[PDB]
Amino acid sequence: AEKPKLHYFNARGRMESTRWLLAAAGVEFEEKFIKSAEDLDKLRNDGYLMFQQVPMVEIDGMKLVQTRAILNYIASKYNLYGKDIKERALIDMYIEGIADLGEMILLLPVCPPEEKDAKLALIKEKIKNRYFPAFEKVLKSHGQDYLVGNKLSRADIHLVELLYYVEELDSSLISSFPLLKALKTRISNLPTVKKFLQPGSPRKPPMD
Amino acid sequence: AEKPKLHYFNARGRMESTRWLLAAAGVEFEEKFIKSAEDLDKLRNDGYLMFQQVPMVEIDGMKLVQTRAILNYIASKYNLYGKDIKERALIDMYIEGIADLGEMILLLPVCPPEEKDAKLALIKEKIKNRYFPAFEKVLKSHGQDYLVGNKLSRADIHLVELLYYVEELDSSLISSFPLLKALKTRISNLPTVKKFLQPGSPRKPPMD
Repeated sequence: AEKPKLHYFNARGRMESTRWLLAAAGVEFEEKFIKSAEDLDKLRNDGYLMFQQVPMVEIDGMKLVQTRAILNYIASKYNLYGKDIKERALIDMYIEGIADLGEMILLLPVCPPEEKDAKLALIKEKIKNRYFPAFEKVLKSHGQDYLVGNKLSRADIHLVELLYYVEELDSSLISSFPLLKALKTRISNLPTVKKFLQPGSPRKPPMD
Repeated sequence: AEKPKLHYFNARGRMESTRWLLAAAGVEFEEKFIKSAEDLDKLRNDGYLMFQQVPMVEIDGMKLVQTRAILNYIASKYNLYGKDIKERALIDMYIEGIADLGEMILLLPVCPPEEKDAKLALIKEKIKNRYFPAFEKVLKSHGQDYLVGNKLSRADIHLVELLYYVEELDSSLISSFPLLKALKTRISNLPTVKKFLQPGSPRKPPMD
C-alpha cells in the first residue's frame, strides 16, 4: 500500500489544507521537502510538475498539481465530499468562500509593509461582516453538528482549519459566533483531528 | 422546466466560463443583468448572495455563488466532468491550470497602467513556456480528440474558451501548438459551441 507523498517546502503555504484533509481522513502521508531551488528544478526536470509548480502530491499512481485538484481527489476518495451533486454544490460554495478568505490570510506575510495594515484591516472586516456571519447562519439554520448533510465533510475540516488561522490573527473575531466556536471544539475533538493538533504532528507552524 | 438564471453585470467577467459551459452543454439560460448598485444591493438584501457577491446562478432550486461551485454543479449535471474520480482528477488539474492563467488575463484590464506592460509580458511568457506546452503535451501523448477520456468534457470547453482570449491577446501565441489549434477548430465546430460562437449568442465581448 502506497502512502501519498507531499512535495512542498517545509511550510504551511499551499500544502497545509491538504495536510489537514489527509490527517482528518486518518491517512498517513510522507512529506518530501524541497530544501533548495535545485530540488524544485529537479522535480521540474523529471517531468513531475505539470505546470512547473508545487504543491505536488503523488497518490494512486498520479502526480497531482493544483491544490484544488489534489483536495478534490482526496475528499472524494475518503468520502468527505458529500453524498450527491446537490451536497457537493453546497460544500463547494462554502469551501470556495473559505478559500477566498484564506487566500488573503495566506498572502498576508508577503504583503507590502505599507499595505500590511489596511490589508489586515480588510481581512478582519470581511471575517466579521461577510464570512463568519455566513457560516454561523448555515449552522444556525439546520442546528446540526456539521455544515453539510449532518455528516462530516471537507467543509467542516476546511472551515475549522481557517478558524485556527483566524484565532492566530485575532482571538476576538470568533467571539460573537458561538456556533462556529462549538464546531471548532467539536471538530478538534475528532480522534483524527486531535491527533493532528497534537505536538509532533505534520501540522506546520505560522510563517515567520 | 426551469431555465437557469445567471445574475451578473452585462459583461464577460467571472460569469463567462459558465456561459460557455451551459451553451456547450446545450442548455438555455436567462440572464438577469445587474445594471446599478441598487440592483446588487437588492440581491444582497433578498438574501440571494451567500457571500454578498455575484456570479449567482439560480438552478435546480439553489442560488449558487462562487464560480467553481456553479461550474462544478453544471459540469456534473450535464456529464461534462469525466467518468470517475481518476478522470475528474485530470480534469480538475487541467482546468485549475487554465483558471490560474485565466485569472491573469481576466484582471489585466484592472491592472495599473505602469504594470500593464510587464503583466502582459508575464502572461505571454507563461502561455508559451508553461501552459500551452503542457496542454499540447497531453494532446500529443494520447493522440485523441479530447483532453480527457476521449470524450468531451469541461476541460476541452474551458481550454477552448481560453484559446479565444489568448487569440484576442496575441494570435501568434498558438502558432507553435498545432494540436491546440486543431482542438480549437474541432470544438468550435461542435453544433452547440458553433451556435454560441455565432453573432447574437449570449457570449460577451472583451471588456473595454
